Amino acid sequence: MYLTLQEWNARQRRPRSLETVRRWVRESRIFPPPVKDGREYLFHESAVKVDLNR
Amino acid sequence: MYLTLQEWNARQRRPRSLETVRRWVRESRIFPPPVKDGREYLFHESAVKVDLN
Amino acid sequence: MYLTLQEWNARQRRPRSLETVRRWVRESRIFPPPVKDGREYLFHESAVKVDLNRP
DNA sequence: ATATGTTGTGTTTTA
DNA sequence: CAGTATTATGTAGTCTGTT
DNA sequence: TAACAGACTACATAATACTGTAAAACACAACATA
Repeated sequence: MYLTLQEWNARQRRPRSLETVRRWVRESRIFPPPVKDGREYLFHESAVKVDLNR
Repeated sequence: MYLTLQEWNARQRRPRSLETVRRWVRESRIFPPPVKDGREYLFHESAVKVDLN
Repeated sequence: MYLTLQEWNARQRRPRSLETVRRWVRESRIFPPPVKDGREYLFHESAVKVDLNRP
């Protein structure tokens, strides 16, 4: 199933501002990369911001 | 699901300065280890300070 | 079955206004394109909104 | 006899 | 965050063709 | 017919694109002392 940008952001470790999450998408930080259905982004529910630590 | 560094520090017996708690993370003295999320660390609620060796 | 516009629209991930969906049909964005039966459009069950540009 | 707190500089990420 | 700009969708009104 | 689907035309709104600014959170270093 697919989420809105809002719905996806609400379900993360820590939700950020929508404006930030959009910048993430513009910057190809999210995989799979969402697709703009009309005027709004759809994330697949499996979609994640990619990262680095341990 | 997690706590921020502040949120975690606030529930410890002795809260310390932010630097000190960061030092601990740097030196792997928190288990389980926190995950970095953007610009801040997120702790497991139950993470403890641990000194090995 | 073939679906009405309304029924088609209702099965999509993000249902829109009927007017929007009609604008799509006029622009050929639905594949396969709907047929015309009397007054109304009727859609293939697997019909999907597609993007006919290649940016 | 060392962990902690304070002050300062700089980078990255967020709002 | 605030601010300006871009574009698809949303809404509303009128009109056209069909049953 | 009266009712309805839809075509069209105009405008309003929402989600985003982009730019610019401030600051949060942290890494690192130096130093002070309880």
